[PDB]
Amino acid sequence: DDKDFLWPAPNEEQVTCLKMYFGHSSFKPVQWKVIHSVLEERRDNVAVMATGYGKSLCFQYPPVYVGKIGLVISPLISLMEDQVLQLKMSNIPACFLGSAQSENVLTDIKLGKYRIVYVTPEYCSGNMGLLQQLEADIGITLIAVDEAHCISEWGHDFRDSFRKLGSLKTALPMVPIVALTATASSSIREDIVRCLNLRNPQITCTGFDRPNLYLEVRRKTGNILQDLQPFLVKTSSHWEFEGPTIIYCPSRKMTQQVTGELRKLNLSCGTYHAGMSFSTRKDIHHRFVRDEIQCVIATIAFGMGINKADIRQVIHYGAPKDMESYYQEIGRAGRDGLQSSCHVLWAPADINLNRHLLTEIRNEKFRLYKLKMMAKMEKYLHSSRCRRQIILSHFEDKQVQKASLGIMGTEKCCDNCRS
Ligand SMILES: Cc1ncnc(C(=O)N2CCC3(CC2)OC[C@H](C)c2c3c(=O)n3nc(C4=CCOCC4)nc3n2CC(=O)Nc2ccc(C(F)(F)F)cc2Cl)c1O
Ligand SMILES: [Cl-]
Ligand SMILES: [Zn+2]
Repeated sequence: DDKDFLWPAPNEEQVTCLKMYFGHSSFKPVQWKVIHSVLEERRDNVAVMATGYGKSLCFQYPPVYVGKIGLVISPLISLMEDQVLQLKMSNIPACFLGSAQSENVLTDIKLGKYRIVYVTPEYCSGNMGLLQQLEADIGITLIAVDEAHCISEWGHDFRDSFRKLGSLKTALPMVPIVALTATASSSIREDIVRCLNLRNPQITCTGFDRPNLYLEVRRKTGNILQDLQPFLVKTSSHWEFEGPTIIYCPSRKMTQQVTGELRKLNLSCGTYHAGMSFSTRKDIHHRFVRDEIQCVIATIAFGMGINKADIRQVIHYGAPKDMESYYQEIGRAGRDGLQSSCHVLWAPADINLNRHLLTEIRNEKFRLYKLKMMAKMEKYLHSSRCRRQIILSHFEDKQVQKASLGIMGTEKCCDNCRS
């Protein structure tokens, strides 16, 4: 089941509701990440989706399941009308609220007859008083701002109508905003977060094929120089990686061991883990961005807010924590769009394939969740099937796989496609 790899597990009624109103059996990890964070954590989201495949469920499902109201702010008039119609046909009361439509629907919206109200930024700008009445009388499950990049003066498609959506978090400080956009740009994501006044927002990014990322899994010997010598070059009587490199290790001890071996080659490298100070980490982080140090030997702590476009190589030195961590970490490779490589150097020895520490966990559902993820992680590494297929099938909507067939079964896809 998909639900075996979701935390927390969707309850029977959440599944029932999904089948009845949307006609789906399962939530994809990103959808569930966004939906659960809206429902339980009431948490602001920036959800980047290259396309609209699986997009609508993220903002439509929560108000429908709680039976309250969801606001969808968008300038894409015709697509809002199409979704308003598909909702109506699914027995989900929905309307396009605008100045012309007001006389017809506004009383029914104030009375709580609608699950999902689509508005323009222009109309929402003029009616902050209304939304507060809906929050007071009904309770707003979420505000979805689509084409959220239009709030950025620095993007390709600016709209003055998005300026005033900065007020939403003043009018409705307890209501979560789900910002949606097709751009993976780090600076546009920064602009969206600032302009919409989002508070510690959840960042997801899906719909992308990432053809420039190559996937390989090889057995590690354990010996650190033998394992990593294939990744090094000899130039100017010294040693270095091909380009900017992150080596992710399962423990704080391994980051010290791996660095200590690369130190013996005078390789431009630096360590990052929890135990180090924030000044030395901000040095390591700033030296990486300015290309002063070529490698960062990292625990899971190094990752969020790197925003470095030209990471050429990610090495998992040891089996990843799980497919979730693995996905987040390799996704940091090749954000410039240029050819990068993602190699896992794994052994069954590795603590992240060691089932004993899950036989410790006395909380049954959480133990049995952790076992399934450790099992899913082993099944990926043990696989002789296409690695790109496994990761897209797990995390991405089934559309993304159709587009990525080109790269798949070719030299540049993965070790298993090279046959
Ligand atoms: C401030 C801040 N706060 C919180 N967290 C982070 C953070 O550290 N991260 C969040 C975002 C992040 C990377 C990690 O994690 C989710 C997925 C992961 C993801 C991410 C990402 O930053 N980007 N950027 C692209 C671009 C697409 C095309 O143009 C260039 C750029 N795509 C993604 N993807 C999808 C992907 O990479 N999906 C895939 C698709 C195929 C494969 C394949 F290799 F299996 F084929 C692997 C992955 Cl991960 C952060 O920085
Ligand atoms: Cl129904
Ligand atoms: Zn492949």
